[PDB]
Amino acid sequence: MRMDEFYTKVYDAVCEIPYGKVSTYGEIARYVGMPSYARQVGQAMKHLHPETHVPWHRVINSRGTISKRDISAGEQRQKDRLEEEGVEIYQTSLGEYKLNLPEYMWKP
DNA sequence: GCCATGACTAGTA
DNA sequence: CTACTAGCCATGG
Repeated sequence: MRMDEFYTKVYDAVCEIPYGKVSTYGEIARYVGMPSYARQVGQAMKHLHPETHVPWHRVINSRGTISKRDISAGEQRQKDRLEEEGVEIYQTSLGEYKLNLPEYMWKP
């Protein structure tokens, strides 16, 4: 499986995530038939162009929190987007954006 | 080949 | 709950 195919399938899957719901890097990786490619799913989101209509903001980590980038802008950009879709985000003693996974998890 | 990087994760302490 | 691990694997130099 070429990587250009992987990116396309990941993007396909992410576009399926319904407005107001979220999924997981690991889930999308399993959904497209590549259980060990959680990190690569992360790459796929990163490599996206900013003007994309792919809802990358709907893909969080298995712990139900927003992953931290090298910078801090992307993280913040995801929270704002999610809140704009009605997702209730709450912060942490450690300053981690977190949500109720079972409540917002997209279950195919 | 090497190695460092990095939007990950199930497991363990 | 947090923190740190091994396993993980494409990417770029």
